[PDB]
Amino acid sequence: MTEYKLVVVGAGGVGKSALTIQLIQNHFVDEYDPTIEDSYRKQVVIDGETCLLDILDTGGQEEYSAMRDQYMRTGEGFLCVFAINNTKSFEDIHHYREQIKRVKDSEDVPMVLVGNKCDLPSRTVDTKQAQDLARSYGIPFIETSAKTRQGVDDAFYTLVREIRKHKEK
Ligand SMILES: Nc1nc2c(ncn2[C@@H]2O[C@H](COP(=O)(O)OP(=O)(O)O)[C@@H](O)[C@H]2O)c(=O)[nH]1
Ligand SMILES: [Mg+2]
Repeated sequence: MTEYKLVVVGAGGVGKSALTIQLIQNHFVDEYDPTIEDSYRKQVVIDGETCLLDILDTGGQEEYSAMRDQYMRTGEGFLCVFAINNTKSFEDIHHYREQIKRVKDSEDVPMVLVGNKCDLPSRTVDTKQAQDLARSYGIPFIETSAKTRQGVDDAFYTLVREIRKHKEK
């Protein structure tokens, strides 16, 4: 039915692949830890409507990607992931948002700010820090753990709903 093109961006090590694999796993394969960018597919019903999600798991700003610009052109919505115990990854979110704005020539791009690894007791980026950053961008903030699966489905579903809302403006 309705297809959505989703792109996961963020610094290396924050859990982009772990979040994506947790979403798309059919668990035929026990463990899967990709190291190269790839695209994954998931069919899911969101608010009664069957959605086909294509999810691009990008690499950090350091791993070269020839098709990076084209991925951002094709992408309809972006998960901007940082880790709640890595302040640099949180500061890097500005860089990733600027790249997307540079390619798409818009400040009005569907995005969700994702604070991953919320299963950890120790944390260096506070909830209000991230909620304030999300406010400054006009985008939702969601805390996730690819370990406990907390918030993982909701992060992606929230992004789909952001894309729908944008398409109806
Ligand atoms: N505690 C915790 N560790 C995580 C979580 N998500 C990912 N990791 C770990 O962080 C490391 C990097 O994860 P990875 O998925 O490769 O991150 P990527 O580079 O952003 O794709 C791996 O060792 C994972 O085990 C999480 O939600 N909680
Ligand atoms: Mg990865």
